[PDB]
Amino acid sequence: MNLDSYERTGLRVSLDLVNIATPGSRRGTPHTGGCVIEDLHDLLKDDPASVAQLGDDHVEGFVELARLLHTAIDALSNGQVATAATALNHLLRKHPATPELAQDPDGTWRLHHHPLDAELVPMWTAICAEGLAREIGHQNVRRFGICNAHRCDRVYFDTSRNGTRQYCSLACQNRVKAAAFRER
Amino acid sequence: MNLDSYERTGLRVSLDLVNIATPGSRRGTPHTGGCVIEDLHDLLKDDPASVAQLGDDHVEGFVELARLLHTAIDALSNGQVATAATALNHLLRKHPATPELAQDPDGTWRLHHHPLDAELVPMWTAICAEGLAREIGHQNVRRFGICNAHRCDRVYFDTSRNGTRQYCSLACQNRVKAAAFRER
Ligand code: NA
Ligand code: NA
Ligand code: NA
Ligand code: NA
Ligand code: NI
Ligand code: NI
Ligand SMILES: [Zn+2]
Ligand SMILES: [Zn+2]
Repeated sequence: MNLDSYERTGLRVSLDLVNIATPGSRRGTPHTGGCVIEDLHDLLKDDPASVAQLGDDHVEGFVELARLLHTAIDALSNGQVATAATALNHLLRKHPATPELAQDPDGTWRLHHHPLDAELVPMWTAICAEGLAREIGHQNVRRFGICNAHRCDRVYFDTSRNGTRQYCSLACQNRVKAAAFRER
Repeated sequence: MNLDSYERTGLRVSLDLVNIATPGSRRGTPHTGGCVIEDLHDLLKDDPASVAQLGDDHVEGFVELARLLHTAIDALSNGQVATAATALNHLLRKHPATPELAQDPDGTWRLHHHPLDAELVPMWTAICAEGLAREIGHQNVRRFGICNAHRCDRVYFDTSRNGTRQYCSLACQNRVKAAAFRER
């Protein structure tokens, strides 16, 4: 899997949005969470149309989306697939999730997991929900993890062949490595 | 790609339905097309719920679906992606295409490309349309082909690594091989 591909947009944005907005800890430090519009510009950068339409009114919607996706991802990390499925199914019903083909300005045809007339927060809700749902269908639930590092509860999706990744980031991987000698 | 997998159901059923119902020629012989309910029982065998609900009233709907999918697949084989996209988008709008997670009786979670309360022909229309649409999004249009054998216009999706398959079936591959010496 290429987590940066168009095809994994919903998965990638879900992880990134939860990791921005969900309070907890990040890379060894308490993390306040929430977000500001600048976080959304960078979150949604792969879609110039979204970025062109973002306003401060979208922040509350993305914070709420983050809360819902965090609950689902945490459920998946615990094997509580039914809990995640119930929530994702409701999002797919509530928001416009009819797929639609369209051609990017460079000519590339894409399958969008929403109609092009969707509103912005409903659109991203559908995209994110389908992306997580798809990974459940693809039997990848065990690849959703919560960072094993001290004072980090950021989420990750393990893209390794072996499926034994423990840490959310190279940052946490490095922090653990750098503590190994002294903690021996 | 595994064309027999759950994940390629829409693609597989689309090809099979077109090849049953579309008049033309098949494996060297004129092909009348149409279908009967027995064709649908075998077409949809991977879904016991569909098979349990099939009736003769569904035959007309599947013949019409076949006509629409044949037009799309023939368009794809010609690189006429916009023509295919317009038709597939309309099917996805017309029919229930909201995805839904559910657990098979064996416990396996699946992403269905329709709500579980869908009617039978609308359901299969959505499944088939999404399956074809997905392959357009995955940049696989050039893998949709029309058999090169004499008096065969059956369709196929090339699953080979090299993407140079010419014939719809081992049957047509063998018929061509068996004619090579005499036609030399
Ligand atoms: Na919906
Ligand atoms: Na941790
Ligand atoms: Na629809
Ligand atoms: Na032919
Ligand atoms: Ni999109
Ligand atoms: Ni289904
Ligand atoms: Zn971490
Ligand atoms: Zn053939």
